[PDB]
Amino acid sequence: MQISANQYFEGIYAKYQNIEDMQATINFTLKGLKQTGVLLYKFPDKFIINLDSNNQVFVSDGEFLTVYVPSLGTSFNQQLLKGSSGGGLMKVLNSEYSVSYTNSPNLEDLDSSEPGKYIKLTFSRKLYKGAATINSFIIAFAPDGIIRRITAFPTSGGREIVIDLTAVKFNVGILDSKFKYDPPKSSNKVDNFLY
Ligand SMILES: CCCCCCCCCCCCCCCCCC(=O)O
Repeated sequence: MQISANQYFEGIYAKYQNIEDMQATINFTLKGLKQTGVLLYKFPDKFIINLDSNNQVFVSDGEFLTVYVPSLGTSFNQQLLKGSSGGGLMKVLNSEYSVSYTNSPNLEDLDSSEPGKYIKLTFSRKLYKGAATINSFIIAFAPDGIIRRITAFPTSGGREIVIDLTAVKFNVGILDSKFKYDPPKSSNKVDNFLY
């Protein structure tokens, strides 16, 4: 009912404040390649991605993104979003970016401003909170606040990172001991090998 982008995002933010975890089929593009697997997100700020097409594993504690390369016996980590104060996707969007409707307040196609089923929000970095390696996101929401696509625009001007989430399910269960989300002691720090 004439809802502004900020009001719409308040509802999204509040929804995700009351969810314990998320499982999703994930497709994402990095370094010119499509990766495909399963995302498990432990709110507010932890996740693991197990890939289908190779044995690599991506883990984030909200500060570092670690990539395990088991065929080599080691792992590599970079900052998830250098410049950010972290705290998970929603906190970052809510505190370090200003939100607007990408095209309109109306329901649109994922790809165009034609009619479709999605609300699309643009998050533009507040540079008075510091520069970051990602200066904007465009996020498409399906009608129950479910994320369908996150497009991340590197500040470098490199290729956009397109993240497609499907088969989204909430509160599947992830025992707190199951997973270690920070880089292991043996991990190798690398500057920005992904974005
Ligand atoms: C809820 C969906 C998030 C999953 C994104 C992982 C995709 C792998 C490539 C990463 C590039 C994008 C960085 C996004 C930063 C998000 C901040 C956070 O989740 O704490």
